[PDB]
Amino acid sequence: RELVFKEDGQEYAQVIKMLGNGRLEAMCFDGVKRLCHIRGKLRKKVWINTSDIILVGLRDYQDNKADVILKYNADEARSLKAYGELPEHAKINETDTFG
RNA sequence: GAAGACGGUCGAACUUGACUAUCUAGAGGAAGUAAAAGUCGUAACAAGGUUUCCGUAGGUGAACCUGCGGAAGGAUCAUUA
Repeated sequence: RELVFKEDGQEYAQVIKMLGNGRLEAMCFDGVKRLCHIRGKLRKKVWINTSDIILVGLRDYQDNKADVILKYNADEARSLKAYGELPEHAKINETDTFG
């Protein structure tokens, strides 16, 4: 509904391996692998898929854990990409809902 | 009557070896437990769709199946001269 951007302690990541036990692996836009955690509103109200644009929170004393906040589906994700936040090597690969 | 010496006894300890109680690393690999969403299939609970279970043996990705002998914790307390 609204375009909210990243802040201090938050960034964007791409889901690489979709696991169980309410956690997943996401590749952050800084160049490090992290074990993210599914938020309490993100278990069943929304469904997180692979290769999607998500909001990932930083951890200030350990640097191998994270947690996920939001999810951008198609148009706000491509509008955020048009603004410029990521290295251009990463590929969207047309992330949206299929038919 | 001192130092010293042979022999005997008690005897700490040393060197060559074995046994030995506990702790700390260890490639390799099989296990158990706690995690809201991974994959395959549906074994069990209603006759769960092949009734379940026990002992033994073989089989197969996985739950699992089959042969032999028992149990009712069975869906039968009973089927007529």
